Amino acid sequence: IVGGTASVRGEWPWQVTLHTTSPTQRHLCGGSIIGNQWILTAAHCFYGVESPKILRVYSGILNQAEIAEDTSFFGVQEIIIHDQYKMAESGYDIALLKLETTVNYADSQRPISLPSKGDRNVIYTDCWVTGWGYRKLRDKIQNTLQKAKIPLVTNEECQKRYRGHKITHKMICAGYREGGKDACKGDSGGPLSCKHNEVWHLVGITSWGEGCAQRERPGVYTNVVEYVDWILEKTQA
Ligand SMILES: *[C@](=O)([C]([C][C][C][N]C([N])=[N])[N]C(=O)[C]N1C(=O)C([N][C]C2=[C][C]=[C][C]=[C]2)=[C]N=C1S[C])C1=N[C]=[C]S1
Repeated sequence: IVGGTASVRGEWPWQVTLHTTSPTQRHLCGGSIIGNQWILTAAHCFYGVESPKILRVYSGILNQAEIAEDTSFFGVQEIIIHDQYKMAESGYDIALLKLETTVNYADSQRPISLPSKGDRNVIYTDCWVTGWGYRKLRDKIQNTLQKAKIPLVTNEECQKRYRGHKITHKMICAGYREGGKDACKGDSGGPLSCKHNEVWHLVGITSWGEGCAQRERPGVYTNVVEYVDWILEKTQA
């Protein structure tokens, strides 16, 4: 995350850090707990990933330093990628990770509610993007989970900033006209939480953008509310 600040421990209990053991263990992407056995993340985060066996999900983490060889984690039983996904910039950048075991909720790890179709009209004014991603290009994974408050921008305005792409209604953008605060490499799959009426909603999933925090280049996110039916279908045993 760029132009962000250190998060408070337990402040984003649905935020998880997704790790890969190949070749050696490291943070791969962010993700969000949406069910006792489900993580919602980005699809493009599984490029080159041929087996869920090399994945490790860590919940209730503030600092990457807390993660050691002993540290407990959640295995991944199945990776579910939207069948229409091709690449982040084309949309459908969403995936579900079915965990091998169930998450026991607590103050440090709990699920975030999904947006309601009737909320597609709601005006989110308190939105935050979080992650251990780059604080700048050519940077590196950060130790402490970062947070940044960023305003949502209309799809019309976003389309103007990406004339080379098609910003669909299945995407949602966020950023400052002057740039300065945004998600970056490593934040992918992360949640774009928006508190409405005392309740936090998973409005978006960190997906892509041109560079990071550049002026007139809003971050682009998967518009989660457009996938509630998909999520229900894929999670209902
Ligand atoms: C993800 O953490 C990053 C997050 C990027 C967020 N960017 C913001 N908010 N400024 N996602 C990606 O790397 C996805 N991605 C891209 O963002 C780009 N950008 C180049 C581009 C896009 C549009 C127009 C011009 C240029 C290119 N490819 C990809 S696919 C990986 C990470 N995911 C994996 C590692 S870090």
